[PDB]
Amino acid sequence: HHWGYGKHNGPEHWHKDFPIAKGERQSPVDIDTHTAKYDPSLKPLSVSYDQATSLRILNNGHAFNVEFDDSQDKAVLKGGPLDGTYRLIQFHFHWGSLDGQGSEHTVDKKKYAAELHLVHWNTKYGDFGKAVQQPDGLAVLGIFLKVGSAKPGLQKVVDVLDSIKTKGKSADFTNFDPRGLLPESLDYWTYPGSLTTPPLLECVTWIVLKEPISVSSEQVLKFRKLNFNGEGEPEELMVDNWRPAQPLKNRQIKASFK
Ligand SMILES: C[C@H](CNC(=O)c1ccc(S(N)(=O)=O)cc1)Cn1ccc2ccccc21
Ligand SMILES: [Hg+2]
Ligand SMILES: [Zn+2]
Repeated sequence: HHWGYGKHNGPEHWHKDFPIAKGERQSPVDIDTHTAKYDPSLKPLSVSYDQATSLRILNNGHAFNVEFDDSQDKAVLKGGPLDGTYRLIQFHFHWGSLDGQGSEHTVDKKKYAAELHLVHWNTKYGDFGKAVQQPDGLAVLGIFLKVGSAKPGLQKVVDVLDSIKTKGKSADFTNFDPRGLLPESLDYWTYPGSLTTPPLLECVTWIVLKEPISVSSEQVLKFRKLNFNGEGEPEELMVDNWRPAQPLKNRQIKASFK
């Protein structure tokens, strides 16, 4: 009854309602660094988030999303392996119950504490719903989170989590700058894939950053206090909302560095 990350409705059961789960370009995948091909024709990423307008934070039952105003080219991603402009629509995280797990993508089999996904859609398609019907409709920027020192810029997200504890709750979230979540270097790996949660549409160009960001134990602890359940229902902590690495099949992971 509806998908989730539990024993009875987790990733291994998703294929029953979403056949694309066993597709040819499914994500996430394991990044074998010795097998990725350095492609010198890849251009540098162009992240322009100076005019980004955040609006709301919401607990949707499987993660929390910070939504942005995408009615205009306010925050965009260009360059790299991309053709055209992609607008930021929302960002969310995947994390674990323990510090040694939580990321969806892995590097040489290494799992990180969590993973940030900044979701963008190709402006050529007019709206998000149209973009998901195209093989190059989405671009998701993935950033790994390692446990260590606190990340100043993530604290604002951490503070409001108390007001969106259960499924369905949302809170106004204005003036948040997503530039505070970026690592120092923009070196990345790229490959064609899919959304990592149902409907699992194979419409994504994945751009995974080599350099992870550090967050304090206390910061990730707060993510773990959220609920999958709605107000009133029995409590199920929102942890381990990540999908296991999928088969690479006939794809190649290119690297923008050597
Ligand atoms: C998928 C969409 C809501 N889900 C996502 O946007 C989404 C984005 C990124 C990831 S991840 N973790 O890979 O980065 C997972 C889910 C709903 N939706 C489905 C069809 C559809 C059509 C029009 C409007 C909304 C629609
Ligand atoms: Hg698609
Ligand atoms: Zn995600």
